[PDB]
Amino acid sequence: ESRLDRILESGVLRVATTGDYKPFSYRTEEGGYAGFDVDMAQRLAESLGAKLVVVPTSWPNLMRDFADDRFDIAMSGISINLERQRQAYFSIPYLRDGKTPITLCSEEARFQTLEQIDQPGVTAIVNPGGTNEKFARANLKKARILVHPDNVTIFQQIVDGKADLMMTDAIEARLQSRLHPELCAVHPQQPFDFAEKAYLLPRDEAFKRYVDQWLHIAEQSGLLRQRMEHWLEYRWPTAH
Amino acid sequence: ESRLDRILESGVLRVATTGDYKPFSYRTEEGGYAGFDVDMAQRLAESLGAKLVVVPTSWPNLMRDFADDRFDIAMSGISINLERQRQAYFSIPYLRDGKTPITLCSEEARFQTLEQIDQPGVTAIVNPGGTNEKFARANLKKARILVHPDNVTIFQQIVDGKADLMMTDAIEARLQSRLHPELCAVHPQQPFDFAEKAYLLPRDEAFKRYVDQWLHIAEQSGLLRQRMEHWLEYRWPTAH
Amino acid sequence: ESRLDRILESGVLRVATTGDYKPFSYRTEEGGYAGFDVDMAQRLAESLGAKLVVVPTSWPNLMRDFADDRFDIAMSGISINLERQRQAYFSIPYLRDGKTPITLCSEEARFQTLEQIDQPGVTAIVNPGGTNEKFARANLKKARILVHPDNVTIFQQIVDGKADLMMTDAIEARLQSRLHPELCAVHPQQPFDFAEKAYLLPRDEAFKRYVDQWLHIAEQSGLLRQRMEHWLEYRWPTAH
Repeated sequence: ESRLDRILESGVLRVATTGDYKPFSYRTEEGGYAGFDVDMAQRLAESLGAKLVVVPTSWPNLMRDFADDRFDIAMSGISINLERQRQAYFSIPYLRDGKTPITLCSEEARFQTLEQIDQPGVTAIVNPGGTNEKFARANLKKARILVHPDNVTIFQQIVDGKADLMMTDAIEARLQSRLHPELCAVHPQQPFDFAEKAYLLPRDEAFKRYVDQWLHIAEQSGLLRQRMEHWLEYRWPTAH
Repeated sequence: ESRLDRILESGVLRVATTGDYKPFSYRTEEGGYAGFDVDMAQRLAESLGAKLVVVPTSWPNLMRDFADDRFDIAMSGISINLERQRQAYFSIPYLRDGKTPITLCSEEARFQTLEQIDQPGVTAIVNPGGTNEKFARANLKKARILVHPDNVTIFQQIVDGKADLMMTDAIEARLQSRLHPELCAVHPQQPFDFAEKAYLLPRDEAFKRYVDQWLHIAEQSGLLRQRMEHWLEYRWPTAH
Repeated sequence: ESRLDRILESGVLRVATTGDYKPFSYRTEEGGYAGFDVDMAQRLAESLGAKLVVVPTSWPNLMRDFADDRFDIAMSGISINLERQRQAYFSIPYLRDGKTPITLCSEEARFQTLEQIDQPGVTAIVNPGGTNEKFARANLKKARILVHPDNVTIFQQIVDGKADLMMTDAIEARLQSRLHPELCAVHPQQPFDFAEKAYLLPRDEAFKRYVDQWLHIAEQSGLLRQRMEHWLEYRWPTAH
């Protein structure tokens, strides 16, 4: 009894995703999904002769959903952290990263360091329930933290000037600044902290070992990096 | 109950090997075995105060044998793949590689790309039941695929002109072209895909963890890369 | 029941340490413990909202203590080896190293190789029950091996001239020669063999997987390498 076997038998892979996080997972205005981790999710399902079932979830509900067993694996640009390690397993990482700022191109110079950023006159905007929030709350003792529930729309807020910056994964900062010409990803090559992206798993060795092997291959074949770039340069809508 | 404990108690390590794959495993005309993975198998058995029992197997029978529990571990130049990951575990890899062609030196230019190779007038020869076959069947929609049961002899077939080329592990192509002066390993530095060599294991965490530790040391001590070379430059017979 | 869950519930982490091994673990004359692995042990306990309980142990008693389940993890400059792998698990390593000699500066030239060192007129001193002893017994067929129970005081013995040299971890040789001006760490850059430092764990996947994640982060954040140095340059007493 590994759910690897459950799945193989089933011919069905329940994959949890949020659909608010380009380029990993966006819910099209059709109602279907699209993104890197979705792409990758398909490939995984293919490799097990499983049909891809996509289960919607949200950062706030991720771990309730996990504990309720509402899915087999979570693929949605999920940052590895220990708070999560407490209940769930994690694949090997597929992306090294860390939090870095995105801001108005013009204003760039003013938001290079936490030091600058943690000032009373400053507003950081973040989406709720994930490492973005957790990281802001943990680090901003002086500035204001604005919580914007819809992550898709969140970056327009900066364009619109409703906030000064967001500190998110350097990859997302890279992407949004493509989609919002106004915005500028702040030293993404050199993020403020270190964290990884990996897929959230149940505590199931045999399954982890598989997912790892699968992912490890993809990585080393260059397929990972390849599809990664694809989805970055992909012609997304700007919000919805 | 890990078979680590079974083995330690026993003082006996059943190692499955094919004996058709120089330089990892060849069965001498004596009936004894020789090769890298054999060498390495001994070392493993030594490390557990176990006696080395060598179990013969064949690519076609590998996973039947595995499921029948006809052995403790398989050491035989075994390519990590997911089809296998479905039932069995794998050690950490001990070699990177990928499939590349071997052909008559003279004919080299004609077989540089899959593109060239997948032509109706072409015969690829492969040994049955393994990644070589699986890869050919997967990639040759136009050419003829000849299945030659004995992998030791298989390369003479090309020398003899019973086939145009074989696509195998770049390391084997490298070796055979040493042993069959006529044959020529095609851009081994740049193989058509990526795959690793590792040892096939049962789903036993404690045992994997041990094997890994062992192998990880060997690797990092330089013993791995050392013995590896040894067996490559070793003076093999040509077929039997 | 992973003891990860036992611990989280408990709010208590039993960490085994010897307190005889600067810079990883020394028992102060103030009574407390201090060292890198202690530091790191705290951090681990913090990360699980656990209180740090330190369990004393000794190399001779380490694996007895382990099998008796007298602790949750062992953090004490513990060399990964297979003899141990037989019963216990190990975290990912946090340090590469290998055995090298420490001796009177004056006498250095005489103890460069095992070759020199395994002479009938020579006395090697080692602390009992660990890789230092195991390595000496394994390698010194000709010389005399003196077993000194207290590892803190052991290096004075050489200063005092009760032995010619000790062969220990190049990091410890590096440290003692700072603390005993008389002594000199012999080509620490090039140790006689290879081994890693890691934390000894029970056979508990979920817990290993956590510890690893924790340690992996610490490593990659630079916190590992940072605190490491701290404790090396730290102003230790000389014995007690």
